[PDB]
Amino acid sequence: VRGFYLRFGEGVSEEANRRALALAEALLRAPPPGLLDAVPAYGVLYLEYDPRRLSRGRLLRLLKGLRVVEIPVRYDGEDLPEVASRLGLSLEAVKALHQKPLYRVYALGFTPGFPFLAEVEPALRLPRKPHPRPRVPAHAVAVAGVQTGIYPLPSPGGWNLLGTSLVAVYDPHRETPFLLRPGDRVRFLEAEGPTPPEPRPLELLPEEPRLPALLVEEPGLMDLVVDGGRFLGGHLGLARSGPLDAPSARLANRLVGNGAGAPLLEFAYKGPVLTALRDLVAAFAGYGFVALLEGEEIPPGQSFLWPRGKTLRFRPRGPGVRGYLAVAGGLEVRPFLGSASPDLRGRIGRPLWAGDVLGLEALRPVRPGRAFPQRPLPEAFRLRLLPGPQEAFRALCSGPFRVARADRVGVELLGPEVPGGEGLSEPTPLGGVQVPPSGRPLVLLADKGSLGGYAKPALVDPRDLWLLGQARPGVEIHFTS
Repeated sequence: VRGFYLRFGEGVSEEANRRALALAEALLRAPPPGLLDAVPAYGVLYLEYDPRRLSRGRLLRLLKGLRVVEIPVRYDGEDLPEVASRLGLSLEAVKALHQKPLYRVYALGFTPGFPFLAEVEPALRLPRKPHPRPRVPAHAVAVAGVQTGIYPLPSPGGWNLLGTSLVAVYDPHRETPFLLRPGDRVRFLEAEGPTPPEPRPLELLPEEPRLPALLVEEPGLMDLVVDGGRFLGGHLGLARSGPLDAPSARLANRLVGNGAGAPLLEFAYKGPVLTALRDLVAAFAGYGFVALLEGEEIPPGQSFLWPRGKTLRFRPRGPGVRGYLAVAGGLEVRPFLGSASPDLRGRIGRPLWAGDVLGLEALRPVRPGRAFPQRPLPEAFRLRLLPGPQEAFRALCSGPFRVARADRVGVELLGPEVPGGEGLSEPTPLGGVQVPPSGRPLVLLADKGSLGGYAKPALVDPRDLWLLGQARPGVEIHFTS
């Protein structure tokens, strides 16, 4: 799975952005099979695709011949006085200036539904903060230089906070989840009223499934049901998601006769405790755990009969941190925008709870006892690097790094100093190695944010991204060309 950019003009340019947005819509309105994402942001359009199904030449030749929204706002931002005095204006002036232009969405989805709007009037243009707040509250309306934005949900931020949107831009429970879409025009107007609530997570599995399969006795650390992933959502800020270690997910399903993206269960560090509500055939793959069905150990990479009333358990036996459980027929799921995978940033899906009842989608007649020798998890990960959209290579390949933090969003590395940078947000590539100006390098994974400001000198080869799905704090990593 390759991915590439088409750039039409540097900086925040209306013409260049119209050009990028135009092509994005042309593809999204009629997506050729093989297109994974088309994400516009200012003068840049990012295209992610499968070369098996869709060639780059095909995709390029397609491109060769390829709404005003009111935002009511209470202007009581914590920075409003500061911004006024810093710019030599009154409160009234900043409020008038901010309401004047008909803005437009140059980029969308720093978090799901988060619009980057421009242009702010010259007199109101003011640089970002030196240090960002770790938590900017939901619905905050802030400005930074030529831009203005709306925080659909809580996140960190150093933009100058001017007020609060009296309408929630993002809400997945709503009939139309995203109030704003790329290219839309926005007018702000001063209003009075309550701050709207944050949406709470949208559940992707039915509470009472039609074919109860297993009861969650005890939950693991974070058990997430996942399918192939969510596609053609990056332009809204929706993550690809899916299994963090795809090869293992596939094996688990493959063994129980399921398709490629049959909803299965991913768990990390601590697995769940599950009791079959009926006779099942399931399979366990992944690393870090050993399965135990009523005492008897079940090694990973083989399917097995799971009788009614018996309890399955997972016991750590490392290294590796992430394991998958697949059941014959797949799990029943209510999909959101085409996928059962979660986006915990966008509050789509949730970790399994105690008392949850998962169900079969279909009654697939399969015989248990299929087995396949899983590729072993190597002691040290020798990850391959590809050229990123941004000298830097040498820094990464020079020596051994060590995994500090590591989750579904990305793997944080500490080791040799690597030169970074920052600019306008652009769509985050597949397996990109993100290097800030001053900060640890961060390899971005399935739950990464759609847009990113920090430089991406390299990409991890997509055939090596599974290793980072089994990354544990302390694991050593070596980069090579």
